[PDB]
Amino acid sequence: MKIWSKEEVVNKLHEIKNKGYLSVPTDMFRTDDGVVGQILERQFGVQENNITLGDLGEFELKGMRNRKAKSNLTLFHKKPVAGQTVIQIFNRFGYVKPSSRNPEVMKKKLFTTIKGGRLNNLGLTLNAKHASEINLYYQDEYLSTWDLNLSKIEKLVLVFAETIGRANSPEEQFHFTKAYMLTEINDITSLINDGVLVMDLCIDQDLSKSKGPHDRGPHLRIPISKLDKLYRNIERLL
DNA sequence: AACCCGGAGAC
DNA sequence: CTCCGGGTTGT
Ligand SMILES: [Ca+2]
Ligand SMILES: [Ca+2]
Ligand SMILES: [Cl-]
Repeated sequence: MKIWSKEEVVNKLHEIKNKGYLSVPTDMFRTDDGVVGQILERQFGVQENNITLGDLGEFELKGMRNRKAKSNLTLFHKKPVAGQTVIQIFNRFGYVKPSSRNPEVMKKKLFTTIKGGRLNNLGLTLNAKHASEINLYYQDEYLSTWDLNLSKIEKLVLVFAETIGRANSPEEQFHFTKAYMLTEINDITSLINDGVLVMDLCIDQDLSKSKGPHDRGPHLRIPISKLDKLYRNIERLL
């Protein structure tokens, strides 16, 4: 694994911007929201996930399309350590509905954003006692507990891309034009409790093709507009 | 299995 | 806010 110096990241970010719009290789294309991230990784020579460390060594690398209305940033994924499993939560709270991409395919889905301070429409909420005890409740009923390790996101390099071409098409292209270094991470108990940090469940199942469920892992996420509540220091790199 | 890479529109 | 995907890695 290469450990990128801060200066090497800055230099590389300028080189990347200077390349203009980058294309999706034919063999990479898979009708995939995440392709912006795959393209950005390739530019940093990131060849596989590393279990211990952020992608760049000291920093975790994240790419995002610069949408006017911007989806949350996914920080990382983690299964609950105790209580109900994600498949058990899916069994109970999932709902049957056509695929949003392909209306002719019937799915069972649980795509839900769960947060502290409020019950969502499915009755789900979070509370945290410590960072290693984040609990999922359905109403006043305890379900599960997460023990989250924040180590990999202590420092981020977040890079925004402009796009041309249809979203998730083979012709989609990406110009990385802005980037930020985020550091001095805050304790997350209050951020969970106050609904700044959220947890998305992203499980579905292709019933039409008689397939098993696909649990994409509980996603810890945060709106881009609230990054200043998670990190005390945000520095423009590009 | 349990992580990885990320999205949309309504009001 | 409700609601939404594509993968590989580890057993
Ligand atoms: Ca990674
Ligand atoms: Ca990354
Ligand atoms: Cl689980």
